[PDB]
Amino acid sequence: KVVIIGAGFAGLVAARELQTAGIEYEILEAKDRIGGRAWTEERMGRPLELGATWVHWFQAHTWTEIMRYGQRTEITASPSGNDAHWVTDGKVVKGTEDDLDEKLTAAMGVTYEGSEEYFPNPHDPLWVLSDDFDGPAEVRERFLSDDQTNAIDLVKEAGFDQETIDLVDAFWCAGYIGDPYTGSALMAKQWGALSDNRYRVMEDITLKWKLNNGMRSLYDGIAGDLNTDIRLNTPVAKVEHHDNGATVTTESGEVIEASAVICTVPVGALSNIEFSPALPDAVQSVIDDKWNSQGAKIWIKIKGHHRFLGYAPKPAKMSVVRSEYFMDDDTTILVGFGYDNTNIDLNSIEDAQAVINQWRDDLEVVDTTGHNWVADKWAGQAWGTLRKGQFTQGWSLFDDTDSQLFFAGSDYAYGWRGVSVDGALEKGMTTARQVINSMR
Ligand SMILES: Cc1cc2nc3c(=O)[nH]c(=O)nc-3n(C[C@H](O)[C@H](O)[C@H](O)COP(=O)(O)OP(=O)(O)OC[C@H]3O[C@@H](n4cnc5c(N)ncnc54)[C@H](O)[C@@H]3O)c2cc1C
Repeated sequence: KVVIIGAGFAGLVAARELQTAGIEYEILEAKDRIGGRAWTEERMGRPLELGATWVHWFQAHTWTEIMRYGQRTEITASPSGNDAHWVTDGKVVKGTEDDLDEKLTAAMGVTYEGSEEYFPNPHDPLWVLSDDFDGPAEVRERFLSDDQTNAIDLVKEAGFDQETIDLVDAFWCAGYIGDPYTGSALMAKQWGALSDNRYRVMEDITLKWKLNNGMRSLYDGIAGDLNTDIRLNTPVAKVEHHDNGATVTTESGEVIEASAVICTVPVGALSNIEFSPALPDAVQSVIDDKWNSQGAKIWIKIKGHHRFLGYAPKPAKMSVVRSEYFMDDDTTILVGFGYDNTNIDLNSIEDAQAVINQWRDDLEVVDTTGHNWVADKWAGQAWGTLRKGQFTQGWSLFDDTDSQLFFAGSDYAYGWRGVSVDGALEKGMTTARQVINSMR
Protein backbone atom coordinates (compact mmCIF):
# COMPACT_ATOMS: atom_id res chain seq x y z
CA LYS A 1 0.00 0.00 0.00
CA VAL A 2 3.07 2.30 0.09
CA VAL A 3 3.55 4.07 -3.25
CA ILE A 4 7.17 4.81 -4.14
CA ILE A 5 7.59 7.40 -6.91
CA GLY A 6 10.74 6.73 -8.89
CA ALA A 7 12.96 3.67 -9.52
CA GLY A 8 16.31 5.30 -8.88
CA PHE A 9 18.56 4.07 -6.10
CA ALA A 10 16.47 5.77 -3.38
CA GLY A 11 13.20 4.23 -4.52
CA LEU A 12 14.69 0.79 -5.20
CA VAL A 13 16.38 0.56 -1.79
CA ALA A 14 13.24 1.86 -0.06
CA ALA A 15 11.19 -0.86 -1.74
CA ARG A 16 13.64 -3.55 -0.63
CA GLU A 17 13.54 -2.21 2.95
CA LEU A 18 9.74 -2.26 3.03
CA GLN A 19 9.83 -5.80 1.63
CA THR A 20 12.08 -6.88 4.52
CA ALA A 21 9.44 -5.48 6.91
CA GLY A 22 6.55 -7.25 5.14
CA ILE A 23 4.99 -3.98 3.97
CA GLU A 24 3.27 -3.94 0.59
CA TYR A 25 4.54 -1.37 -1.88
CA GLU A 26 4.45 -0.36 -5.51
CA ILE A 27 7.10 1.55 -7.47
CA LEU A 28 5.84 3.91 -10.19
CA GLU A 29 8.57 5.00 -12.63
CA ALA A 30 8.07 7.56 -15.41
CA LYS A 31 10.76 6.21 -17.77
CA ASP A 32 11.07 2.89 -19.60
CA ARG A 33 14.13 2.09 -17.48
CA ILE A 34 15.25 1.88 -13.86
CA GLY A 35 18.28 3.55 -12.29
CA GLY A 36 17.39 7.23 -12.61
CA ARG A 37 20.49 9.42 -12.59
CA ALA A 38 22.59 6.25 -12.49
CA TRP A 39 22.60 4.89 -16.06
CA THR A 40 25.17 2.47 -17.50
CA GLU A 41 24.86 2.11 -21.27
CA GLU A 42 26.99 0.95 -24.20
CA ARG A 43 28.18 3.99 -26.17
CA MET A 44 31.27 4.62 -28.30
CA GLY A 45 32.23 0.95 -28.09
CA ARG A 46 32.07 0.26 -24.34
CA PRO A 47 29.75 0.64 -21.33
CA LEU A 48 29.76 4.27 -20.19
CA GLU A 49 28.19 5.87 -17.13
CA LEU A 50 25.94 8.66 -18.37
CA GLY A 51 25.33 9.52 -14.73
CA ALA A 52 26.82 8.19 -11.52
CA THR A 53 30.34 6.72 -11.86
CA TRP A 54 32.66 6.63 -8.83
CA VAL A 55 32.41 4.78 -5.48
CA HIS A 56 34.49 4.12 -2.34
CA TRP A 57 34.53 1.85 0.73
CA PHE A 58 34.27 4.92 2.98
CA GLN A 59 30.69 5.36 1.60
CA ALA A 60 28.77 3.00 3.87
CA HIS A 61 25.55 2.60 1.91
CA THR A 62 27.14 2.29 -1.53
CA TRP A 63 29.82 -0.08 -0.27
CA THR A 64 27.34 -2.43 1.40
CA GLU A 65 25.54 -2.79 -1.95
CA ILE A 66 28.82 -3.39 -3.78
CA MET A 67 29.47 -6.25 -1.34
CA ARG A 68 25.88 -7.57 -1.49
CA TYR A 69 25.78 -7.79 -5.30
CA GLY A 70 29.19 -9.39 -5.83
CA GLN A 71 31.20 -6.36 -6.93
CA ARG A 72 33.82 -6.35 -4.11
CA THR A 73 36.77 -6.85 -6.48
CA GLU A 74 35.09 -5.41 -9.59
CA ILE A 75 36.41 -1.87 -9.15
CA THR A 76 39.17 -0.14 -11.13
CA ALA A 77 40.90 3.18 -10.48
CA SER A 78 40.70 5.95 -13.06
CA PRO A 79 43.95 6.87 -14.84
CA SER A 80 46.43 8.94 -12.83
CA GLY A 81 49.80 10.52 -13.55
CA ASN A 82 48.29 12.44 -16.46
CA ASP A 83 49.91 15.37 -18.22
CA ALA A 84 48.08 18.31 -16.65
CA HIS A 85 47.00 21.54 -18.33
CA TRP A 86 45.19 24.47 -16.73
CA VAL A 87 43.82 27.78 -17.99
CA THR A 88 44.56 30.66 -15.69
CA ASP A 89 44.72 34.21 -17.02
CA GLY A 90 43.42 33.23 -20.42
CA LYS A 91 46.53 31.12 -21.06
CA VAL A 92 47.39 27.43 -20.77
CA VAL A 93 49.90 26.33 -18.12
CA LYS A 94 51.35 22.81 -18.21
CA GLY A 95 52.58 20.62 -15.38
CA THR A 96 52.29 17.21 -13.82
CA GLU A 97 49.14 15.94 -12.14
CA ASP A 98 51.10 16.04 -8.86
CA ASP A 99 51.87 19.75 -9.44
CA LEU A 100 48.17 20.50 -9.87
CA ASP A 101 47.15 18.36 -6.89
CA GLU A 102 49.72 20.16 -4.73
CA LYS A 103 48.12 23.53 -5.50
CA LEU A 104 44.60 22.20 -4.90
CA THR A 105 45.67 20.58 -1.62
CA ALA A 106 46.94 23.90 -0.26
CA ALA A 107 43.72 25.65 -1.27
CA MET A 108 41.61 22.90 0.31
CA GLY A 109 43.17 23.57 3.72
CA VAL A 110 41.60 27.02 3.83
CA THR A 111 38.42 25.77 2.15
CA TYR A 112 37.79 23.16 4.86
CA GLU A 113 38.54 25.57 7.74
CA GLY A 114 35.93 25.21 10.47
CA SER A 115 34.92 21.67 9.51
CA GLU A 116 36.34 20.24 12.74
CA GLU A 117 34.23 22.67 14.81
CA TYR A 118 31.08 22.27 12.69
CA PHE A 119 31.11 18.53 12.00
CA PRO A 120 32.64 16.41 14.81
CA ASN A 121 30.09 13.83 13.69
CA PRO A 122 30.12 14.49 9.90
CA HIS A 123 26.75 12.75 9.64
CA ASP A 124 25.10 15.43 11.82
CA PRO A 125 25.51 18.44 9.48
CA LEU A 126 23.13 20.74 11.41
CA TRP A 127 24.48 20.03 14.90
CA VAL A 128 25.68 23.66 15.22
CA LEU A 129 22.07 24.88 15.01
CA SER A 130 20.69 22.23 17.39
CA ASP A 131 19.95 22.58 21.08
CA ASP A 132 22.78 20.10 21.73
CA PHE A 133 25.38 22.54 20.35
CA ASP A 134 27.79 23.40 23.15
CA GLY A 135 30.49 25.43 21.39
CA PRO A 136 30.97 29.18 21.51
CA ALA A 137 28.52 31.56 19.88
CA GLU A 138 31.15 32.66 17.35
CA VAL A 139 31.17 29.16 15.82
CA ARG A 140 27.42 29.38 15.16
CA GLU A 141 27.90 32.87 13.72
CA ARG A 142 30.61 31.67 11.34
CA PHE A 143 28.54 28.62 10.37
CA LEU A 144 25.61 30.80 9.28
CA SER A 145 27.97 33.23 7.51
CA ASP A 146 29.64 30.36 5.63
CA ASP A 147 26.25 29.36 4.18
CA GLN A 148 26.23 32.80 2.47
CA THR A 149 29.82 32.56 1.11
CA ASN A 150 30.98 30.60 -1.91
CA ALA A 151 34.02 28.30 -1.87
CA ILE A 152 36.08 30.48 -4.23
CA ASP A 153 35.83 33.63 -2.12
CA LEU A 154 37.41 31.71 0.79
CA VAL A 155 40.51 31.15 -1.34
CA LYS A 156 40.53 34.75 -2.61
CA GLU A 157 40.28 36.14 0.93
CA ALA A 158 43.21 33.95 2.04
CA GLY A 159 45.52 35.68 -0.44
CA PHE A 160 46.14 32.91 -2.96
CA ASP A 161 47.32 34.07 -6.37
CA GLN A 162 45.25 34.17 -9.56
CA GLU A 163 46.52 30.77 -10.72
CA THR A 164 45.12 29.05 -7.62
CA ILE A 165 41.88 31.05 -7.88
CA ASP A 166 41.50 29.84 -11.47
CA LEU A 167 42.21 26.24 -10.40
CA VAL A 168 39.60 26.26 -7.60
CA ASP A 169 37.15 28.03 -9.93
CA ALA A 170 37.54 25.12 -12.38
CA PHE A 171 37.44 22.56 -9.55
CA TRP A 172 34.18 23.88 -8.11
CA CYS A 173 32.50 24.38 -11.48
CA ALA A 174 32.77 20.60 -11.62
CA GLY A 175 32.01 19.96 -7.94
CA TYR A 176 28.97 22.23 -7.72
CA ILE A 177 28.11 21.07 -11.29
CA GLY A 178 26.95 24.63 -11.83
CA ASP A 179 28.03 28.20 -11.21
CA PRO A 180 30.29 27.89 -8.13
CA TYR A 181 29.93 31.60 -7.29
CA THR A 182 26.27 31.12 -6.30
CA GLY A 183 27.07 28.07 -4.14
CA SER A 184 27.26 27.57 -0.37
CA ALA A 185 30.77 26.91 0.96
CA LEU A 186 29.31 24.71 3.71
CA MET A 187 28.84 22.00 1.08
CA ALA A 188 32.59 21.87 0.44
CA LYS A 189 33.32 21.93 4.17
CA GLN A 190 31.07 18.92 4.80
CA TRP A 191 32.74 17.02 1.96
CA GLY A 192 36.00 17.69 3.80
CA ALA A 193 34.51 16.44 7.07
CA LEU A 194 33.39 13.19 5.40
CA SER A 195 36.87 12.82 3.87
CA ASP A 196 38.97 13.16 7.05
CA ASN A 197 39.62 16.79 6.01
CA ARG A 198 42.11 15.68 3.35
CA TYR A 199 41.88 16.55 -0.35
CA ARG A 200 43.39 13.21 -1.39
CA VAL A 201 40.74 11.29 0.52
CA MET A 202 37.99 13.50 -0.92
CA GLU A 203 39.20 12.73 -4.45
CA ASP A 204 39.69 9.04 -3.64
CA ILE A 205 36.03 8.92 -2.54
CA THR A 206 34.42 10.94 -5.34
CA LEU A 207 36.70 10.66 -8.39
CA LYS A 208 38.76 7.44 -8.40
CA TRP A 209 37.13 3.98 -8.27
CA LYS A 210 34.77 2.90 -11.07
CA LEU A 211 32.54 -0.18 -11.21
CA ASN A 212 33.72 -2.64 -13.87
CA ASN A 213 30.13 -3.87 -14.31
CA GLY A 214 28.63 -0.40 -13.86
CA MET A 215 26.09 1.16 -11.56
CA ARG A 216 23.65 -1.14 -13.37
CA SER A 217 25.15 -4.12 -11.52
CA LEU A 218 23.87 -2.47 -8.33
CA TYR A 219 20.50 -1.10 -9.44
CA ASP A 220 19.62 -4.26 -11.38
CA GLY A 221 20.70 -6.20 -8.30
CA ILE A 222 18.29 -4.34 -6.02
CA ALA A 223 15.45 -4.60 -8.53
CA GLY A 224 16.18 -8.33 -8.85
CA ASP A 225 15.44 -8.73 -5.14
CA LEU A 226 12.00 -7.13 -5.36
CA ASN A 227 8.97 -9.42 -5.30
CA THR A 228 6.71 -6.71 -6.81
CA ASP A 229 7.11 -5.68 -10.45
CA ILE A 230 8.11 -2.08 -11.08
CA ARG A 231 5.53 -0.11 -13.07
CA LEU A 232 7.56 1.51 -15.83
CA ASN A 233 6.12 4.18 -18.13
CA THR A 234 3.87 5.34 -15.27
CA PRO A 235 4.54 9.02 -14.45
CA VAL A 236 2.82 10.41 -11.39
CA ALA A 237 0.92 13.65 -12.03
CA LYS A 238 -0.70 14.38 -8.66
CA VAL A 239 -0.10 13.57 -4.98
CA GLU A 240 -2.87 14.26 -2.45
CA HIS A 241 -1.48 13.69 1.03
CA HIS A 242 -3.01 13.67 4.51
CA ASP A 243 -2.14 12.46 8.00
CA ASN A 244 -3.67 9.01 7.44
CA GLY A 245 -2.68 8.22 3.86
CA ALA A 246 -2.44 9.60 0.36
CA THR A 247 -3.94 9.43 -3.13
CA VAL A 248 -1.73 9.29 -6.23
CA THR A 249 -2.94 10.07 -9.76
CA THR A 250 -0.89 8.98 -12.76
CA GLU A 251 -0.55 10.75 -16.11
CA SER A 252 -3.14 8.34 -17.55
CA GLY A 253 -5.65 9.35 -14.86
CA GLU A 254 -5.35 6.18 -12.76
CA VAL A 255 -6.04 6.81 -9.06
CA ILE A 256 -4.06 4.78 -6.51
CA GLU A 257 -4.82 4.90 -2.78
CA ALA A 258 -1.76 4.66 -0.53
CA SER A 259 -0.93 4.38 3.16
CA ALA A 260 2.11 6.58 2.48
CA VAL A 261 4.04 8.02 -0.44
CA ILE A 262 7.83 8.02 -0.73
CA CYS A 263 8.56 10.62 -3.40
CA THR A 264 12.07 10.37 -4.89
CA VAL A 265 11.47 12.82 -7.77
CA PRO A 266 14.29 15.41 -7.59
CA VAL A 267 13.67 19.13 -7.13
CA GLY A 268 14.45 19.79 -10.81
CA ALA A 269 11.41 17.69 -11.76
CA LEU A 270 9.00 18.33 -8.88
CA SER A 271 7.02 20.88 -10.91
CA ASN A 272 5.56 17.98 -12.93
CA ILE A 273 3.57 16.91 -9.84
CA GLU A 274 0.60 18.74 -8.35
CA PHE A 275 0.64 18.48 -4.55
CA SER A 276 -2.61 18.81 -2.59
CA PRO A 277 -2.35 20.48 -0.16
CA ALA A 278 0.41 22.67 -1.55
CA LEU A 279 3.87 22.05 -0.14
CA PRO A 280 5.00 24.47 2.61
CA ASP A 281 6.22 27.89 1.50
CA ALA A 282 9.79 27.25 2.67
CA VAL A 283 9.98 24.03 0.65
CA GLN A 284 8.39 25.69 -2.38
CA SER A 285 11.08 28.39 -2.24
CA VAL A 286 13.74 25.70 -2.66
CA ILE A 287 11.85 24.09 -5.54
CA ASP A 288 11.47 27.46 -7.26
CA ASP A 289 15.15 28.37 -6.80
CA LYS A 290 16.26 24.77 -7.65
CA TRP A 291 19.51 23.33 -6.44
CA ASN A 292 22.75 24.60 -7.86
CA SER A 293 22.81 21.88 -10.43
CA GLN A 294 22.85 23.31 -13.95
CA GLY A 295 25.97 21.68 -15.43
CA ALA A 296 26.62 18.64 -17.57
CA LYS A 297 28.83 15.57 -18.05
CA ILE A 298 30.40 14.63 -21.39
CA TRP A 299 32.37 11.66 -22.78
CA ILE A 300 34.82 12.62 -25.56
CA LYS A 301 36.80 10.26 -27.79
CA ILE A 302 40.10 11.44 -29.33
CA LYS A 303 42.64 9.81 -31.62
CA GLY A 304 45.67 8.16 -30.02
CA HIS A 305 46.48 7.13 -26.45
CA HIS A 306 46.82 10.28 -24.33
CA ARG A 307 47.14 10.65 -20.56
CA PHE A 308 45.39 14.02 -20.22
CA LEU A 309 44.04 16.25 -17.45
CA GLY A 310 42.64 19.73 -18.10
CA TYR A 311 41.20 22.43 -15.84
CA ALA A 312 39.50 25.64 -17.00
CA PRO A 313 37.45 28.22 -15.08
CA LYS A 314 33.98 29.56 -15.72
CA PRO A 315 32.56 30.16 -18.36
CA ALA A 316 34.34 27.29 -20.17
CA LYS A 317 32.26 24.58 -21.86
CA MET A 318 34.05 22.05 -19.63
CA SER A 319 36.01 22.78 -16.45
CA VAL A 320 37.57 19.38 -15.57
CA VAL A 321 38.46 16.84 -18.30
CA ARG A 322 40.40 13.61 -17.71
CA SER A 323 41.41 10.49 -19.65
CA GLU A 324 39.38 7.47 -18.52
CA TYR A 325 39.77 4.63 -21.05
CA PHE A 326 42.48 3.65 -23.54
CA MET A 327 40.73 1.80 -26.34
CA ASP A 328 42.01 -1.05 -28.49
CA ASP A 329 41.68 0.97 -31.73
CA ASP A 330 44.23 3.65 -30.68
CA THR A 331 41.72 6.09 -29.20
CA THR A 332 41.19 7.56 -25.72
CA ILE A 333 37.85 8.24 -24.03
CA LEU A 334 37.86 11.23 -21.66
CA VAL A 335 35.24 12.40 -19.16
CA GLY A 336 34.36 16.05 -18.62
CA PHE A 337 32.29 18.19 -16.24
CA GLY A 338 31.03 21.66 -17.07
CA TYR A 339 29.12 24.34 -15.20
CA ASP A 340 26.43 25.13 -17.77
CA ASN A 341 24.42 22.55 -19.69
CA THR A 342 23.22 25.02 -22.26
CA ASN A 343 26.65 26.21 -23.42
CA ILE A 344 27.54 22.80 -24.84
CA ASP A 345 25.87 20.13 -26.97
CA LEU A 346 27.22 16.87 -25.51
CA ASN A 347 26.69 15.06 -28.83
CA SER A 348 28.22 17.70 -31.13
CA ILE A 349 31.69 16.76 -32.38
CA GLU A 350 32.43 20.44 -32.97
CA ASP A 351 31.60 21.39 -29.37
CA ALA A 352 33.69 18.49 -28.03
CA GLN A 353 36.57 19.65 -30.23
CA ALA A 354 36.09 23.15 -28.77
CA VAL A 355 36.47 21.59 -25.31
CA ILE A 356 39.77 19.90 -26.16
CA ASN A 357 40.91 23.10 -27.93
CA GLN A 358 40.69 24.85 -24.55
CA TRP A 359 44.11 23.29 -23.80
CA ARG A 360 45.65 21.79 -26.96
CA ASP A 361 45.65 22.26 -30.72
CA ASP A 362 47.01 18.82 -31.67
CA LEU A 363 44.31 16.46 -30.33
CA GLU A 364 41.50 15.38 -32.65
CA VAL A 365 37.98 14.46 -31.50
CA VAL A 366 36.36 11.57 -33.37
CA ASP A 367 33.24 10.95 -31.22
CA THR A 368 31.34 12.46 -28.28
CA THR A 369 28.30 11.57 -26.18
CA GLY A 370 26.34 12.42 -23.08
CA HIS A 371 22.86 12.81 -21.64
CA ASN A 372 21.79 16.34 -20.66
CA TRP A 373 20.15 15.59 -17.31
CA VAL A 374 19.16 19.24 -16.82
CA ALA A 375 17.04 19.08 -20.00
CA ASP A 376 15.57 15.72 -18.94
CA LYS A 377 12.03 16.35 -17.71
CA TRP A 378 12.30 13.61 -15.08
CA ALA A 379 15.53 15.00 -13.59
CA GLY A 380 15.93 18.70 -14.38
CA GLN A 381 19.33 18.75 -12.64
CA ALA A 382 22.59 16.85 -12.48
CA TRP A 383 23.63 15.85 -8.96
CA GLY A 384 22.14 18.13 -6.33
CA THR A 385 24.44 20.87 -5.02
CA LEU A 386 23.77 23.79 -2.67
CA ARG A 387 23.14 27.45 -3.42
CA LYS A 388 23.95 30.01 -0.74
CA GLY A 389 21.61 29.53 2.20
CA GLN A 390 20.57 25.99 1.21
CA PHE A 391 22.82 24.17 3.69
CA THR A 392 20.82 25.50 6.66
CA GLN A 393 17.49 26.40 4.97
CA GLY A 394 17.31 23.99 2.05
CA TRP A 395 17.70 20.20 1.97
CA SER A 396 16.57 19.65 5.57
CA LEU A 397 13.24 21.41 5.03
CA PHE A 398 11.87 18.45 3.03
CA ASP A 399 11.56 16.53 6.33
CA ASP A 400 9.18 19.17 7.71
CA THR A 401 6.12 17.42 6.24
CA ASP A 402 3.42 16.58 8.77
CA SER A 403 1.53 14.28 6.34
CA GLN A 404 2.09 10.76 4.98
CA LEU A 405 4.06 12.21 2.08
CA PHE A 406 7.79 11.58 2.56
CA PHE A 407 10.60 13.02 0.44
CA ALA A 408 13.55 10.68 -0.11
CA GLY A 409 16.53 10.94 -2.40
CA SER A 410 20.22 11.72 -2.41
CA ASP A 411 19.47 15.46 -2.25
CA TYR A 412 18.08 15.14 1.31
CA ALA A 413 20.73 12.87 2.83
CA TYR A 414 22.66 13.70 5.98
CA GLY A 415 25.95 12.40 4.55
CA TRP A 416 27.13 12.39 0.92
CA ARG A 417 24.16 14.51 -0.06
CA GLY A 418 23.25 14.99 -3.72
CA VAL A 419 26.70 14.25 -5.08
CA SER A 420 26.66 10.51 -4.34
CA VAL A 421 24.62 7.35 -4.80
CA ASP A 422 25.58 6.83 -1.14
CA GLY A 423 23.16 9.63 -0.27
CA ALA A 424 20.32 8.08 -2.28
CA LEU A 425 20.87 4.70 -0.65
CA GLU A 426 21.07 6.34 2.77
CA LYS A 427 17.92 8.43 2.48
CA GLY A 428 15.82 5.86 0.62
CA MET A 429 16.54 3.33 3.37
CA THR A 430 15.98 5.70 6.31
CA THR A 431 12.76 7.07 4.79
CA ALA A 432 11.50 3.51 4.51
CA ARG A 433 12.37 3.20 8.21
CA GLN A 434 10.28 6.31 8.94
CA VAL A 435 7.34 4.56 7.27
CA ILE A 436 8.07 1.26 9.06
CA ASN A 437 8.37 2.89 12.48
CA SER A 438 5.13 4.81 11.98
CA MET A 439 3.23 1.64 11.07
CA ARG A 440 4.74 -0.33 13.97
C1 LIG B 1 26.16 13.63 -14.20
C2 LIG B 1 26.09 12.93 -12.87
C3 LIG B 1 27.19 12.25 -12.40
C4 LIG B 1 27.16 11.60 -11.16
N1 LIG B 1 28.29 10.93 -10.74
C5 LIG B 1 28.24 10.31 -9.59
C6 LIG B 1 29.41 9.59 -9.16
O1 LIG B 1 30.46 9.50 -9.77
N2 LIG B 1 29.25 8.95 -7.94
C7 LIG B 1 28.12 8.98 -7.15
O2 LIG B 1 28.11 8.35 -6.09
N3 LIG B 1 27.01 9.66 -7.57
C8 LIG B 1 27.09 10.29 -8.73
N4 LIG B 1 25.97 10.95 -9.17
C9 LIG B 1 24.84 11.06 -8.25
C10 LIG B 1 23.84 9.94 -8.31
O3 LIG B 1 23.50 9.72 -9.68
C11 LIG B 1 22.59 10.39 -7.54
O4 LIG B 1 22.92 10.87 -6.24
C12 LIG B 1 21.56 9.29 -7.38
O5 LIG B 1 21.59 8.47 -8.56
C13 LIG B 1 20.19 9.90 -7.18
O6 LIG B 1 19.26 8.86 -6.84
P1 LIG B 1 17.79 9.21 -6.40
O7 LIG B 1 17.05 7.88 -6.29
O8 LIG B 1 17.85 10.08 -5.22
O9 LIG B 1 17.19 10.05 -7.65
P2 LIG B 1 16.96 9.70 -9.18
O10 LIG B 1 18.03 8.79 -9.66
O11 LIG B 1 16.78 11.05 -9.91
O12 LIG B 1 15.60 8.87 -9.19
C14 LIG B 1 14.32 9.53 -9.33
C15 LIG B 1 13.51 8.69 -10.27
O13 LIG B 1 12.17 9.23 -10.35
C16 LIG B 1 11.75 9.19 -11.70
N5 LIG B 1 10.70 10.18 -11.84
C17 LIG B 1 10.85 11.53 -11.97
N6 LIG B 1 9.71 12.19 -12.04
C18 LIG B 1 8.75 11.19 -11.94
C19 LIG B 1 7.34 11.23 -11.94
N7 LIG B 1 6.63 12.35 -12.05
N8 LIG B 1 6.69 10.05 -11.82
C20 LIG B 1 7.39 8.93 -11.71
N9 LIG B 1 8.72 8.77 -11.69
C21 LIG B 1 9.35 9.95 -11.81
C22 LIG B 1 13.02 9.44 -12.50
O14 LIG B 1 12.90 8.99 -13.85
C23 LIG B 1 14.03 8.61 -11.71
O15 LIG B 1 14.10 7.26 -12.16
C24 LIG B 1 25.99 11.64 -10.40
C25 LIG B 1 24.88 12.33 -10.86
C26 LIG B 1 24.92 12.98 -12.09
C27 LIG B 1 23.70 13.71 -12.58
